[PDB]
Amino acid sequence: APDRGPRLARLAAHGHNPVLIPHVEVELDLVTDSWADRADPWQRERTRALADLADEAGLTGERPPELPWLPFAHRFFAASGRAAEERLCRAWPGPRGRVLHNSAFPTWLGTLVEQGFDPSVALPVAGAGPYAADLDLDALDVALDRYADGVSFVLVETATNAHGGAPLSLDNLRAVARRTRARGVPLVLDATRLLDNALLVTAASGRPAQDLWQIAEDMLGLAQAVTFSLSKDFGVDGGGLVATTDERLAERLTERMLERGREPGLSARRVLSAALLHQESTERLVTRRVADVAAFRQRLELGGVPLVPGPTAHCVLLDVDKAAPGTPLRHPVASYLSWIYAATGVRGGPHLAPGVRLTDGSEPPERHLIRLAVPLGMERKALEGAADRLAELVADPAPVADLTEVPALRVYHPTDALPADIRRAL
Amino acid sequence: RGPRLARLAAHGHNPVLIPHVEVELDLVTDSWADRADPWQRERTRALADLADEAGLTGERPPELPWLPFAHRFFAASGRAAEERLCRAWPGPRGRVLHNSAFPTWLGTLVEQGFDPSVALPVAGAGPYAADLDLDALDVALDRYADGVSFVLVETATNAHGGAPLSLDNLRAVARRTRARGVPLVLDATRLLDNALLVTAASGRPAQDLWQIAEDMLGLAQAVTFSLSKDFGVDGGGLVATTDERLAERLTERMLERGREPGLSARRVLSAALLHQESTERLVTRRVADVAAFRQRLELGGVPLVPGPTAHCVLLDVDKAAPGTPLRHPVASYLSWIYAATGVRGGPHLAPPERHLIRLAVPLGMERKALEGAADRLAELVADPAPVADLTEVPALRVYHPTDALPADIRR
Ligand SMILES: [K+]
Ligand SMILES: [K+]
Ligand SMILES: [K+]
Ligand SMILES: [K+]
Ligand SMILES: [K+]
Ligand SMILES: [K+]
Repeated sequence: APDRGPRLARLAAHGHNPVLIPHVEVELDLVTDSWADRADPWQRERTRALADLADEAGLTGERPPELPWLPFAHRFFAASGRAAEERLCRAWPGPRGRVLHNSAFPTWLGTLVEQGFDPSVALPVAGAGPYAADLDLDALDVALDRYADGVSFVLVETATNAHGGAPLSLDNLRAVARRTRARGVPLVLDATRLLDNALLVTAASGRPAQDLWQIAEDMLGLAQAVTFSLSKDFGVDGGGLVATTDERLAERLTERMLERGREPGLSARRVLSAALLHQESTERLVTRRVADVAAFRQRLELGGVPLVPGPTAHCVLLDVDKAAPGTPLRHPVASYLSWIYAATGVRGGPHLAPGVRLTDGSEPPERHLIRLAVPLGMERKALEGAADRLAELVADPAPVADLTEVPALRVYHPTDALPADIRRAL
Repeated sequence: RGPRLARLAAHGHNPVLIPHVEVELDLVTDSWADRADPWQRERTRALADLADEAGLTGERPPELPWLPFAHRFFAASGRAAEERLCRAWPGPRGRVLHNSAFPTWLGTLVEQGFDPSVALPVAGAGPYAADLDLDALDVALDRYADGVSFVLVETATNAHGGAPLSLDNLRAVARRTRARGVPLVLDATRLLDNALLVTAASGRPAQDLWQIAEDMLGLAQAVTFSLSKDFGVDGGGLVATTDERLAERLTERMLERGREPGLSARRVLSAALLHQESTERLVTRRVADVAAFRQRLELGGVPLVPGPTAHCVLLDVDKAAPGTPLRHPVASYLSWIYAATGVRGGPHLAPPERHLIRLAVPLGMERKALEGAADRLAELVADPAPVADLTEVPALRVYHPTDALPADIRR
């Protein structure tokens, strides 16, 4: 990869943490699939296409359209997924107790605490196999019943990011919903990547990709409320959605919208409306992304890059402990992220622990994992080139530079070239 | 600028930590023992040729017309020479009064049982700003009567920015030490530069520096040199004395522990001390190049401590970066200078607190390199952009740019 020198200067300007480099300066950004954090060239053409569709259908943008695949009478736009989470949590009518979740996205956890809920109980998952994100149904039973009458809702994120985008099966989600329904506990989905999960289920069942909508509607129908970040599956530059069957929750969501107004802006809402309605292009984009994740995975695995096994929706997890086996690094993920970026121009991000305790309250052993995420619209050829460079890097015998942290957005410095007294101090 | 920023970040945002060979223009020191500039190899070859032609043995420093000492000893470095002198000292060990001598002396004196806690003040202004305050010297000699092992004077004193002491002042100092029977020791590492500055101030030709140097050296009972500042050699030191008892102890220790540095180096040192013509040429050029560097910096509006000086200029950070506040002004400005210009200076903290950067010029450097450096420094001073603030990460500190630190990490 050319231009190592400029990348080393970029690392130096950003505390040797490639996550802090501006997206537009990164050669191949795989830190996130969120279009809200990206400005790739294909995003402009997509906005133009959706704005044209909005004009042709006379979409107003006033409120979310009725959608054949979304079985909810009460639908609300938000500025982002995390704003949609805030709207739901603020509007929640019932008493505020625990929220049991399958290691939900970190934006949820702060919002839940701020709004008076207790998200300290994370639900464990299968952790291996074809549906590695399946909830452990016995542990779900234990938590629901431990905390009988003290659980506000169960929150399930499909294609769970904390579990590397592994899918949960429709059978598993129906089993979760039988348990919540039996107890009168609401089920809430974080459906940001539910279409990718629905596609993975169709594919594991030997079914055409176009069946994803049937499975998706089945999954959505199990929930009493859902939230979406729209910028992961729907090819839009930002935006969120809340939907519910619960009349009381809907009343409170509506009254808050009256106090504060609708978000995002009208032109953006017309584009979100077009995206939600135009199933053919959401289907196209999602199917290609999942397929290109699998192609990227295969190119990596056949090049000897060790990965957490799939299948997965939107990303692969590179296992640094296996990729750099004899290299004792003080901060393995941080050092390897900087090393990958310097050598290849590919930017990944750190993958945090799911935060699920063992039987005895202990923490599971530490994992050193890098997430490489694939946005809708990315070219397979770019990913195959990236996999080839990553495989060359893993095959290279040079030692990885051992970064020291200044006591995902931490700052580091190399210790190699400093005096012995200073380096020992640091 | 890109590659320099990467280099700065790999060395704790402290240009003093970068290896000398990786610095574009190194002005951190004039010492050849800390440098490997291209001209050094050719100089060594020329001196080795001279040693061969003259059949020098390297066994002892040669007799020199300007060095009035019968007892002369090589050492591995200036600081080793200081150690040899202090270890051999036969007299009772008490206070050493010094004119803010080089830091290697202070540690060596303490380790050898001497007390260097009393520094002698200097004039600070006037024709010779580094001249010793003679009334203060008298007070100190009377206050510490019978408890002073020696008075230590460093010419062209680095702590005072390389300003010269006059021959008249050194004679007045030595008359006072003689009157009390207290030996005078000189750190003569840059005595030749001091002698040249005195010839200039007296309207005398530069070739008279050897006569002034001999006049100065002849006042002292013992002298030490780091040879790598004035003699165009890659390392080495010299101790000399008139004192028979000190000489016997230096000799005894040399017989127990052996001569230093190695023989080949000692022959090159001997050739350098003997070949006055090239030392005169290099020292005269260096002092003149400092003066030219100074003038060009002045022409560009770069604020400097006034001269004339031997081996360096002191850049005044308080005047060069007036305006918004820096937690570590010298460190931030050193980083700023290096990033923008490729010039590496060093901190000068020698004696309300002054923020000064030392830009030192080794023998052999080209004037065109200095004039280019001054022009780049002039442009940097003319730049209105605020200097990036640095935060220290807990001498020779490591830093991180303050704006890059999250609020948690800062606290
Ligand atoms: K993101
Ligand atoms: K847009
Ligand atoms: K967002
Ligand atoms: K250089
Ligand atoms: K040399
Ligand atoms: K001679």
